[PDB]
Formats: sequence, structure tokens, C-alpha cells
Amino acid sequence: KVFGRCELAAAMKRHGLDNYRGYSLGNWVCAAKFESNFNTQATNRNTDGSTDYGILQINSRWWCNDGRTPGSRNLCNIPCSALLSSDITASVNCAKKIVSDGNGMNAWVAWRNRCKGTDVQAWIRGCRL
Ligand code: NA
Repeated sequence: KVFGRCELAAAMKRHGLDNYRGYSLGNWVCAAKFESNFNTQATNRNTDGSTDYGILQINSRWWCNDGRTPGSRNLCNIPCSALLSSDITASVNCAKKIVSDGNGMNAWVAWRNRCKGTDVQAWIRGCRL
């Protein structure tokens, strides 16, 4: 599923991401835009042989199992395929563990490089939330 910007903002808010670990909703929407362009089916191979999955490009190196990332972990206890669903519950549940790991949203390099310090409220502008 390719979410609309406000559609994704609504979904993230409902699942309690808005201000989770102090990160306002626009930060999450901004991270999703540059990770996945709001596409739940997005997959990208990393240099290390891990893969990133779904709207928030969650990495098989630590967070989900994909059966092809040797020496990796599954800290969200889910198949990586579950992070490609049209229903973002599993991605949000796992993203809450990631952002709690100690470096906040710096875990998402695209957030640090493209969202951090910027006018992230623009991403929820005009949304009926
Ligand atoms: Na893994």
C-alpha cells in the first residue's frame, strides 16, 4: 500500500507514535517519506547483506527475521515479511522498540540526514488529526 501523507499521519497517531519517546508526529511522517516514500512494500538491500523492510525500513540485522542475514538478531520477534503489510501495526510496534534503544530517531540515518532539525510539522500540515 502507498499511504497518503495525512492517511499515514492518522494511522501513526492511532497506533500511539505521535510524541512517542518525545518525537512529534511530523518526525515519524518525515522518516517514512524518505525511508519508503510511504510504500509498505518497500525493501532495500544493505551493504552488509541485511535488508530493510516496510514503511520505516526496519533492518533484518537486529529487528526482524528474514532467514538470510547471518549472525543477525530478531529483537521485534517477527518475520520481516510482516513489516510489508498494508496494516502498519507490526512496523509501529517494532519502531517503538528501535527508538527506545538509546539513540532515539538517529537509528534511521535518513531521519538524521533529512528530517532532524527541519520544519517537521510541515509533514502533518492540513491533516485532520
Ligand atoms: Na535478523
